[PDB]
Amino acid sequence: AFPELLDRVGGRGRFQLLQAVALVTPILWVTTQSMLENFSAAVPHHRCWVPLLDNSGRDVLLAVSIPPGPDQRPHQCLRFRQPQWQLIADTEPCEDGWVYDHSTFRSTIVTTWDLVCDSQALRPMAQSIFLAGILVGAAVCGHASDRFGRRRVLTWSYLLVSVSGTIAALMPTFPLYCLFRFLVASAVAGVMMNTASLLMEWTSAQAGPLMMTLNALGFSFGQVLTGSVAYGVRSWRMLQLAVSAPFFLFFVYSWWLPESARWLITVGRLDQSLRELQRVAAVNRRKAEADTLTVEVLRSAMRLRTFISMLCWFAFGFTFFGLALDLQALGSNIFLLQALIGIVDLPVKMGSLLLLSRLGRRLCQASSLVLPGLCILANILVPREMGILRSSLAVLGLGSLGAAFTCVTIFSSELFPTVIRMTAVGLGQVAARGGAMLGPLVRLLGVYGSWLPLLVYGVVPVLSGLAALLLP
Ligand SMILES: O=c1[nH]c(=O)c2[nH]c(=O)[nH]c2[nH]1
Repeated sequence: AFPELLDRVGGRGRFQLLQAVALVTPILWVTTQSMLENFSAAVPHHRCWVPLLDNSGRDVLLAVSIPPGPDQRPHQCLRFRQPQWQLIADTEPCEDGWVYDHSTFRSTIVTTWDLVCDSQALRPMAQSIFLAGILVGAAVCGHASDRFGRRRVLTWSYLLVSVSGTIAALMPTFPLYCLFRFLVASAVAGVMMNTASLLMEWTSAQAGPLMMTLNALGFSFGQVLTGSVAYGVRSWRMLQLAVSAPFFLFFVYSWWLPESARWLITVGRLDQSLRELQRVAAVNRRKAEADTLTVEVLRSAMRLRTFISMLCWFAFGFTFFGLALDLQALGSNIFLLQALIGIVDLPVKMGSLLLLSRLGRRLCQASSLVLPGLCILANILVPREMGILRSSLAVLGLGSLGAAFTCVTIFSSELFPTVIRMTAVGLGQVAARGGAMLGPLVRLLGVYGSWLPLLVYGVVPVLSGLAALLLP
């Protein structure tokens, strides 16, 4: 009977726009704190420290000091014991530390804590820890919004994000940085889930398309904001502080947003719900039917397809979050990538959905997975002679892959008895945030050929899309 009360008090109107913008704005920085593991932990070119060079023909000393490496570059993990002046066998690893290339990045975490050479596996583990934090935070926060309300949890998660992000930029050792990033990720997941729920509840029966489109648009613009901010600040200690500073002001101004009315009814807090409904009525300027709200009215108010959807969600999350955090090795000009993903995401998603919806829902679902799979797979075949083709295909593939997040949510998830769609979207998202755990760990397979990670990241979505055609 709550929709009757909502229609009595409003619907569309003015408040549902102000609240919408005030909740969409943090999504950009939420995206920023997730893809920030791309300009902070960036690996520049590194070499062994030499006593002859860098104080106690420069090319001649470079040749006589470091043995040549395989990839037409000086070796990054070995050094001559003595200057081999025979050059106009016995090699030994560094102890004096490495020297880095300070031309684009002033200081990275790899620069700070020397996560190179033997200690290489640690870098693709920070993102796995972050995704574990997101998964745990999303799992725990589910049974947290039924006892503590829904508006309070949002404010406390904003404060937690701000405090943990600020503190993490002041740690002197790696494990504490990983722990604070874990906390940041959990709080961010809580923020995202609560924002989605609060957007869903307060609006009318038209909640489906508009708000779920606005959330995706917020993520897409958050990508561009990440790119811009990264272009702005270059140091890594000054990047985390600059990114996490706004969240305190967000916690400050989110202290006045009306709490969800539907939840207050189910718990018996009738007086607060009545006051909240009256204030939204005053804001919406529909102070005509609010008289009928006289408390007594509210007192009286008080298996194949699941497998396929789970597989699609797992493939999307796995490949996307295992391939969207390594744009450094995918091309060049890292600031133009990660800032062209959303610009190639929104138009492609509107156009592809518009052109494909008419042909069929299953056709659109399958076509949104095999196409990016081949798009990614064709990247390894083309040579490095042309870089524009080396970069365009991957960008297009990632943009099309991002369209699956919308295609398998709004047009899909109806593959069920059709009672209500919120019983399956959460279960599908369980895999997504569980599969991205098993993501960047694939990049640990850089040894034993470098084409294997890309081959896997291309094969998995292709197989998922091909199997999606086997619904009957
Ligand atoms: O691969 C993803 N996993 C998620 O858990 C998630 N959440 C979100 O908003 N976008 C995505 N993408």
